[PDB]
Amino acid sequence: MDYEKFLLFGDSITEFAFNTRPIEDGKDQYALGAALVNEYTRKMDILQRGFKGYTSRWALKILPEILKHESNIVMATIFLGANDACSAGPQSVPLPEFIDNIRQMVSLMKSYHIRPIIIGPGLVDREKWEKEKSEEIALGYFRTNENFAIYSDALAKLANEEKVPFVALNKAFQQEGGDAWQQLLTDGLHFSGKGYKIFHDELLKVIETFYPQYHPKNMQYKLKDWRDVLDDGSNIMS
Amino acid sequence: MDYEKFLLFGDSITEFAFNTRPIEDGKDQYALGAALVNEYTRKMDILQRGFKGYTSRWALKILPEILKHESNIVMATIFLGANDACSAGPQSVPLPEFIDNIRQMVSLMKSYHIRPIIIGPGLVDREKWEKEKSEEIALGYFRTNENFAIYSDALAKLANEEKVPFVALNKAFQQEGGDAWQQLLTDGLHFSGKGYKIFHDELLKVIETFYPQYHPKNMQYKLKDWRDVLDDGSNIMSLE
Repeated sequence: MDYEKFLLFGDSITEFAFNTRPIEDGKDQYALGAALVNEYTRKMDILQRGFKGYTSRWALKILPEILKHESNIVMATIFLGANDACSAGPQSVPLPEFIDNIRQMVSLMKSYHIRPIIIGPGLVDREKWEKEKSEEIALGYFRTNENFAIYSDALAKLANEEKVPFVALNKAFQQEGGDAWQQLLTDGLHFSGKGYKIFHDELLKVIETFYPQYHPKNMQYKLKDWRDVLDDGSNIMS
Repeated sequence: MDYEKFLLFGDSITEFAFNTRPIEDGKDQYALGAALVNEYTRKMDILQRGFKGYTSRWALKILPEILKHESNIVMATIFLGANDACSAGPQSVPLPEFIDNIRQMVSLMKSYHIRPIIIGPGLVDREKWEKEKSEEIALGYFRTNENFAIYSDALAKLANEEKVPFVALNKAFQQEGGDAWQQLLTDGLHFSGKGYKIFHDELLKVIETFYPQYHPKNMQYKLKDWRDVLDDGSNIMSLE
């Protein structure tokens, strides 16, 4: 009964990934983490390591601690940049350091034989975000789609160089055209259920392409189907 | 970065606990597992070990194999009975063995210093269930609220003897669901989002009462809040 682990590593978008009630409307929404645990049930444990407001610099400090303690991680997402790409302020991390920080994470994961997946920033509803975060905007701490695209492009390049999959959420979020993308966000930065569903489906696509043995449809469903269990339970594990 | 683990051990109702889309309407529902991971984020890992169709006898075989591996489990639910209480057939486990099996699980958990929580069966919408499971019903394999109640009562007794909390879902489903209780189930046995929400709230209540240090409100949220992190990150792990 040792399960392989799938690590989700990142910021608030990873920390918030299991909440079906992101708004106080009572109503339930799709949650990436919930879907992952469900589809990987009796297949792989989902290990959530998301830290709201964190950057690639701070995340780099914590990653070795995670990898030292946890056993049998076989695959992991890295999703940072929604904070790093802020134009100024304490969460800003310049592009060369950002890329090097992510590269170090990929290298460290590879050193544990962990299969990395890089996730790029999604879109920002700037009109909405800047209303709610007016105090930050007054200080000049902008989150723009232009800068998020710069960071996404650099992550695509890094992913290619390190030969790992990249999930381009900024493009995926644009899939229906028009103004449809605005529904993929709750507060203009964090993801709604609809946003998490696109994230999930694109994530699973790169898993099938790069790491098919760890796609839910190819993994062994652990232990006997109940209909096949002997009365005494002697065959459950073999 | 050592996280403690909260183990969820049981049958299909544990296996299915993270699915927000249990039915083909495409409409998301509350999921017990999702709420647990969310509220315990940066506090405790949720370790899911549910096995569809399993009984207390078969689960007793699995349990020592789980506990010998997994490090740092501090608390665990045990939720079996929805299959064991079947009136006949391959899933039926008689009450004396059922109680002894659950007792053995509790005593093994305690030897690992794991805090057990016993969950009782919820309601069965027999009218609906038997329409789907006609072939099983024809073999005489009934799941009845009367028999579920006998198993629930026996679990309450065992829980009291072993000084562990008991969650009486059958009663909680009646009190919260009222005349609408059937909507707490999907196929008449498995739980809907509404059923899982009752399960959740009752579970957290007994955790606060019996095991307060492991209720989310009392647990340390790990690592500095981002607003309190120094530029270089030197204080991220300071309070750990």
